[PDB]
Amino acid sequence: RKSNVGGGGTRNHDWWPAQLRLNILRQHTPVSNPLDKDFDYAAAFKSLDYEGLKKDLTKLMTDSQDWWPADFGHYGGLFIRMAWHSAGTYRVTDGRGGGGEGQQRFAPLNSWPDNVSLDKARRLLWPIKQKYGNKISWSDLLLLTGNVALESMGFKTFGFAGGRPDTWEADESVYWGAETTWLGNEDRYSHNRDLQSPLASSHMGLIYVNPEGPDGIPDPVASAKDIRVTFGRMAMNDEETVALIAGGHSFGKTHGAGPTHHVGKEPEAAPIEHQGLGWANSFGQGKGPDTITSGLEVTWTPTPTKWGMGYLEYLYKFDWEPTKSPAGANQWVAKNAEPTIPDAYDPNKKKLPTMLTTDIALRMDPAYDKICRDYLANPDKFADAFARAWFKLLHRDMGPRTRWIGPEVPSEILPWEDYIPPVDYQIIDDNDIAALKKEILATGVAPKKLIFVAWSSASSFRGSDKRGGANGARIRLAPQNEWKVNDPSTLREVLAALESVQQKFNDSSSGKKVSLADLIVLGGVAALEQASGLVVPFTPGRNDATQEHTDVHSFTHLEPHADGFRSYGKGTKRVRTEQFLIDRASLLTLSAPELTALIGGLRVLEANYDGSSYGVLTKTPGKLTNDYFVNLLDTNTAWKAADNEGEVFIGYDRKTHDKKWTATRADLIFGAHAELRALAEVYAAVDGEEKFKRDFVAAWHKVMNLDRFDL
Amino acid sequence: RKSNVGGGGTRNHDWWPAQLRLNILRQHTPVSNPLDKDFDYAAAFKSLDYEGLKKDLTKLMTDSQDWWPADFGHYGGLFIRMAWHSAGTYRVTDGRGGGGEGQQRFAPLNSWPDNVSLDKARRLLWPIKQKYGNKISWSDLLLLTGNVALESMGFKTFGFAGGRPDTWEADESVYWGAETTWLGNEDRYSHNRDLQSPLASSHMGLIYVNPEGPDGIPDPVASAKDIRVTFGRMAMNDEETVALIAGGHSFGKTHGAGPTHHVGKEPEAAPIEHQGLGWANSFGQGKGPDTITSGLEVTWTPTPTKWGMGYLEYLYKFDWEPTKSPAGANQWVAKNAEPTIPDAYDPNKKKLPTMLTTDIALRMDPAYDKICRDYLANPDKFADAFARAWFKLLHRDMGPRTRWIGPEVPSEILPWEDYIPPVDYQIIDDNDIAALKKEILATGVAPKKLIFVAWSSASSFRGSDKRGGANGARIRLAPQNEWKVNDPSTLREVLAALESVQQKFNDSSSGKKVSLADLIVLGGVAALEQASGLVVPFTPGRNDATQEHTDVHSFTHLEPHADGFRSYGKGTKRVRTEQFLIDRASLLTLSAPELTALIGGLRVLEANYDGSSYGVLTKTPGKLTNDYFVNLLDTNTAWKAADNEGEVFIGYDRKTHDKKWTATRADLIFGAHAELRALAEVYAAVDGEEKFKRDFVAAWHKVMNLDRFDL
Ligand code: HEM
Ligand code: HEM
Ligand SMILES: [K+]
Ligand SMILES: [K+]
Repeated sequence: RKSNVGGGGTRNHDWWPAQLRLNILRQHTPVSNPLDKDFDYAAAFKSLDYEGLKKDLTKLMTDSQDWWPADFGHYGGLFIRMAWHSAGTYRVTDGRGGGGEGQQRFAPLNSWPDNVSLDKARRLLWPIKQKYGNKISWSDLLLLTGNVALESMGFKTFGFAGGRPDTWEADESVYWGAETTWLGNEDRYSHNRDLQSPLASSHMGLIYVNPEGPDGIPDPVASAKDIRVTFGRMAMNDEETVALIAGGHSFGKTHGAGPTHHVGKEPEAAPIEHQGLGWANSFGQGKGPDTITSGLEVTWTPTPTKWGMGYLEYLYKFDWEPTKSPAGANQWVAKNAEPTIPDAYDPNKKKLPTMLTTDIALRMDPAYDKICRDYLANPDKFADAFARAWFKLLHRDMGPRTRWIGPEVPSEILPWEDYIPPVDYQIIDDNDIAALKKEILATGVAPKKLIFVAWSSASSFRGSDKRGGANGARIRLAPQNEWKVNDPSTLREVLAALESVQQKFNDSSSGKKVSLADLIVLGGVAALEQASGLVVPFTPGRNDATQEHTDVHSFTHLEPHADGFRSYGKGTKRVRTEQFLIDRASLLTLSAPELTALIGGLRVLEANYDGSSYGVLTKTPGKLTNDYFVNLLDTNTAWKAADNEGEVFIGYDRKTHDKKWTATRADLIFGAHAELRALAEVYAAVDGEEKFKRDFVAAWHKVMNLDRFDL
Repeated sequence: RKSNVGGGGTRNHDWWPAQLRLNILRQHTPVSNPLDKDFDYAAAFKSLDYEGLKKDLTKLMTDSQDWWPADFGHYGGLFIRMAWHSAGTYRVTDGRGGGGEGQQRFAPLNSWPDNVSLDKARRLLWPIKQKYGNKISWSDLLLLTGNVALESMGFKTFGFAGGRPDTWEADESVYWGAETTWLGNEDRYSHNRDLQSPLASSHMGLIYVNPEGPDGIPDPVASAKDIRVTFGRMAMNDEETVALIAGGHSFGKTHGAGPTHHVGKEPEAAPIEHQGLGWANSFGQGKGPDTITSGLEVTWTPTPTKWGMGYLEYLYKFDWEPTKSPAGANQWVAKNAEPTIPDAYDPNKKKLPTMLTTDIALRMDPAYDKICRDYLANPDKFADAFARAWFKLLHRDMGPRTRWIGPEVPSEILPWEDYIPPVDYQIIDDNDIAALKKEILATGVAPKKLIFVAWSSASSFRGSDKRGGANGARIRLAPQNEWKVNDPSTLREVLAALESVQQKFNDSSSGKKVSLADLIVLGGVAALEQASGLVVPFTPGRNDATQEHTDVHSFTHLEPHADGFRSYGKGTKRVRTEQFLIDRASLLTLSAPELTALIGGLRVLEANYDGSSYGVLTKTPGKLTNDYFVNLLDTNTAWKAADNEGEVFIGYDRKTHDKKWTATRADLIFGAHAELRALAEVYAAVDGEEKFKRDFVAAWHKVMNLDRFDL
């Protein structure tokens, strides 16, 4: 804070709100990481006493600690929430969020309004995290603990893959909304509403929807529409939405034993003496039977520490009546019923059953209604589907099966995976590679295309959920075959040339074969050698995918609205074209220097979709040089907008005024922004030529392999 | 800006203004840097065509560019102003700011109200920067252009020294005040006020002082107070101060041909088309004879492009009257004077002698007054005074000679460089080291003392300007011997033991000799093994300093307010205790993992001044274990404050409730902060025992070698 010390004062974000920042290209550096330089987590995890650990959590499940006591002597209810919440922030839209980086430890997710009391949950595990050392990450353990909680209450699980490495910095690249007030929502919206992309929540500080109902209004069919969209954003359908909410609230209790005004400050504003614990409660004890968490006082089942079919049965057993909690919140009561649900602390005492508007949405919603009914008709199809949705939930952002590790990895290939079969033939060596480059260039396809269709294939990767890339060559499959930015016409010509080159090399020839995936990328490397005069690295082993394993609705999210690398699209009201470009480079895990080299080169090589003259700042296109940067930074050139929208520009001579260049904001920001201009200059110098060229080939080859977890 | 995408939305600094951030320990990493991993700038600068570059810069002086024309056919004064403004941010208070990391080209120094048109001056140097590749960096290129400018105009410089590497990110560890409005000053201050440490300027966005006068009030003796303190904070005394103002303002002019409403938006909020050129001016031609920078229309001497005495002669030839510039700013005109100075563009027009309020402050002040006369009565002294104080200005934030590269490095030693004479003797070999480690422990000085003192030597470093550290053993010289944080009673006992040991060895030996500085650092390593059972590295070659070469006045600024490492001091109203610890950590160039490992180890070895047991969380102290972390993260403990101010705390048995430990905010931040808690956890695992020890020994040596530029 503006404290007269290092770290204090007004900063650039204060003076220049609108200005572009390259922060997100500087995250998760080794400098912030404690572990040994050569430490590898996957190798460490594989050596974990995994069984030993599972037994210790089940021991913990009943090991009620006195500073945060166990409702019904069981922490399972507490630990299924923690993990629902770890994973439940994932959103398909941009693929950010999820449990995969253990960010719940950190702000803001540690101090969210929906994350009350999970700091204590998280703390109850420290004695185990301390026992198992580096072989278990917080990322993993927080989800595994959720799985052990179910198993220990008589619910069978579908499986569990580990291998999520821990992070050490709060992840600054996630857009949670612009509100600036918790629980707020007056912007993420503009019934009949449209939650803006990429958001998958109705309020700031909340996981999916509101339990009290929209804006806190107990209208369950209005709350149903919230749940269909938000869970839709998180990749979930209606069947899976019903299995999750039922199976979830089949265990547990809520904590609103009092007026919330009695709760204190969240972990990040809490006093230092509380050691990462916030929400200090003054209502009576503050913990145990007096706990105050969300303000609603509900318990859904007769057996909160044991699996059964209580939640659905009870929902279709009474008529429900809206009431209010002991803290003043919109909840539902049962029009009639001897206390069947038991108290958390009095064994003797029992109470009438009750519910949550959201839960009540499942009955009042036309569709859910039914699903809710097929599950009662089949208390099995529902045991299965919950485990299946539960595994999907926790591993939706991990990526390809290649990244999954552990004794309990499942063998059933699931539909949402984007599965690629592992190569079951002999891979191409050096002589076959050399022989294929020649054959690809010999077809007579213009090198510019090969290069364009190489990048389009590779550029799909978004390293956040790890989906997309050259592997599997889905570029030939829907929806990518008809994406406007892929140039379907040229996409198909190149692909047709590669199809023949393949049948030629696989045909009757014995032993080895080559995927269209390896050829698509190798065509690029073939073309790029010819154009750079340098050796370009190439790793084979990609395989081809089938449409079956290509969820056309899943992949439609990856299509970009704007793409600076390919000179596609324009900005919006709230986002400038340069803002997308960094958002894309962050997604491709590219550094700022990496980004700079890539644009300078892709341009000179004309990788512009449709094929326009934008930023092709060379008089010898198709030949890799640093002409782009020399020309960009030229002080004898000037730039005028050629459109009032301010998306296209025109470079002209300052003295003679003759026109020279067209360009897009994707091009001029490298002159305009100070820090990016500092990288342009290195490549634009007279010594910069050959260095840029190597860097381009490094950065090119990096992009080409982003999805190679099989290595 | 909070726009629906990666990069946007509300952040943790919005939700929690007061919350501690560790950004300043994740800076200047190598992921942001475009140069090869094997590039060494000092090596590249050594091979630069330095003379050839110099010729090209003289050629640049009189090579007017029609898009930003040269006043009087010479860009010299513009360039001097450039160089004075880059260097001009430096403050002794902490060492931050200055020319040393080329930080003018980045926000916010690039968009400061005091740096208008320095974007054009910078930009004018890009063809040259482009021609010398990376062999000449920006940091150095800006400063060297100042020297050549002077040399081109008949002035003999003292010397020049390169070796400054370039930065690639905006430096965010600098506090330039708390104001949120450009030129604001209400906060800094709180005719007889006090400018808060560590600022060295009167207004936010200005280099030192207001040219118009204190709050735009043309009051010469009030302006002189402002100048004294601001230049004293930037290390210059009155004799130097007067030489700098009188040297600079002996060349060129100022610019304010029209009202300042005619200038548009600074670069970081300028339009993209302008390409990081800001301050677009609608007045007339908007450049050349219609230039507007400050808004003052003054031209100091009759020869703006040739060194000579004009500045002081004219100041002392006429008597002055206040008037206003075409922009409406307070300047001064002479009474009864004939048009002597010349116009920058018309060679047949002349105007009246003009001056500035700050410049009038030099004749009015009775201290500055005399010095000006002294310089008027002695012209070759004034030259001397200026070339020295000019050299000082450009090389104050650079460090010790060892750092200073190039053909124009002076052979004469200056009174403020903090010179340590080179080692002219044979350094100790491993046999001597072993032998000497034994003779140090044989004195019977407690290891605690050897570890306290050894660290107190190293701890004094600062990367801001690279001053302090264990070389020279200035912990024995004033002021560091009388520093309360250094516990002077024990510092004496240690130093007396090492002096007799040094004597011994010393003379006893033949050909070889050992320095007191090395025996201090070597005391700690010999003590740290005994405590750890490991090998602690040691790099000899340090030498000792004499009081002569220790600038005490400058050294006072290095005394801490709070030392989190040694358990000293309390916060401030504006600054918490931990915030100092992070400021000091950054200044020591430590990563957050290095920081965490260092507290743990220092506490357990009882390295607390005076000897307080605050944070010594071990039942077996003097021994290196990870007991600090195990006992700080233990879930069965809780803390409460036990001081009249909440600095100290008491750890107690959450169950039995009896007292265990005493602690301080320096220690309780590793349990409070989410990010720092994550690092302490690594070292608190059962398999982090021997890992911690290593990392402590790696980082303890890292800190003991921060100032060893002789490598
Ligand atoms: C829109 C959907 C949902 C909403 C709005 C929601 C909201 C809530 C709220 C407010 C609580 C009370 C927790 C407290 O304050 O102490 C609760 C409890 C719980 N929810 Fe959900 N929930 C949803 C779906 C689910 C799902 C899908 C699962 C699991 C897959 C789940 C698992 C739990 C568990 C285990 C508890 C018990 C908390 C405890 O005992 O500490 N919920 N839920
Ligand atoms: C309190 C101290 C000083 C203040 C407040 C100050 C302020 C100013 C101002 C307002 C201008 C006019 C710039 C414009 O409007 O374009 C100016 C010009 C100039 N100052 Fe200073 N100055 C100070 C000291 C110095 C020093 C120490 C140097 C060099 C050692 C220097 C070098 C220059 C030069 C070269 C120019 C002319 C720039 C040109 O011709 O374009 N000044 N100064
Ligand atoms: K992720
Ligand atoms: K510096």
